[PDB]
Amino acid sequence: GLMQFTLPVRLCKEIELFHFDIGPFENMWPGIFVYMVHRSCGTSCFELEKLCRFIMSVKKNYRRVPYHNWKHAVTVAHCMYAILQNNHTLFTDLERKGLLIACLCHDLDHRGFSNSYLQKFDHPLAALYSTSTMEQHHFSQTVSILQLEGHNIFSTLSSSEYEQVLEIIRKAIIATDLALYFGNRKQLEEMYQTGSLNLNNQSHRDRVIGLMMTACDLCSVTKLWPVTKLTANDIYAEFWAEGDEMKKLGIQPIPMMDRDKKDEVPQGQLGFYNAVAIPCYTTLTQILPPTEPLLKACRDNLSQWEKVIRGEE
Ligand SMILES: Cc1nc2c(N3CCCC3)cc(Cl)nn2c1C
Ligand SMILES: [Mg+2]
Ligand SMILES: [Zn+2]
Repeated sequence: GLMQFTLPVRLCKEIELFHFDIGPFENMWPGIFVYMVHRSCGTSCFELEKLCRFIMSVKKNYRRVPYHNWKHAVTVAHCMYAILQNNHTLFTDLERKGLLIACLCHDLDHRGFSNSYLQKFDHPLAALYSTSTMEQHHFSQTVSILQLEGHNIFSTLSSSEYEQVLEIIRKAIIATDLALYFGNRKQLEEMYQTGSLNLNNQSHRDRVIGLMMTACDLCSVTKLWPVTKLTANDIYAEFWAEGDEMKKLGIQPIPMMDRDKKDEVPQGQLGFYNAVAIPCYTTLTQILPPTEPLLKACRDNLSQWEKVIRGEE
């Protein structure tokens, strides 16, 4: 009951910042996450014994893939923590509870392949879920782990609070399907620019939580350049594997996923920052002003990719 998780001084300080890297010590990530829940939500949102057993089951159900791994899960959860801490009063007791869990769980049991690859390979998951294939599977894995004995961290909620939190987590996880991001952001642009945007409108909150999830999910583009650059390796290692598997199915993969076209990476980062990242953190900063650091870091790293092309690194 009186057991405050504390971190070494540098982490204690650095963790509050958007650009925090959680480090190479796997065995500290669970304590980083519990620390984040306690400061975000309260020391009493969750029975500690249930929380810990949930975290270790979630961890076990992430695979040893180069990017879509347990490190990713905790990285996206920490970005959500930074957003929630710099916007204290805008979110309910339940949204704070559900969104960190949503982020930790958001890529559960990912195999390192796009929804696109499942559809062309004709994976059973693509017959069970026609759109947002992996994302419906991720949510489905969350519920499975929540129903393991001694793993219901939401046990103390009412019947209707429990249903509310599982619906926050479902929409939060579906929103990480980047196919849905584009429309979601355009609608948020329009609504904020005409003044229609209203945070008491539940369907408007949903869109804003949706955009936060894209932002946290893409947060590797908002790090110090050496972190961004080294994560890009892990990211491309999956794409090139998936490209290999597309070729095995007798299909030329998009150049992004083609490991013969490594030369084109810097320009592909350009495309991505201009088409996806900058628009994402631009619209997010308009809706949620204290998140500007994400936009500024994203801009700084775009500038760093421009420099790679110009042969200045
Ligand atoms: C975080 C991040 N995500 C991507 C990404 N995708 C998002 C998921 C599907 C495509 C594409 C590219 Cl080219 N870079 N990139 C980065 C840096
Ligand atoms: Mg995903
Ligand atoms: Zn993700």
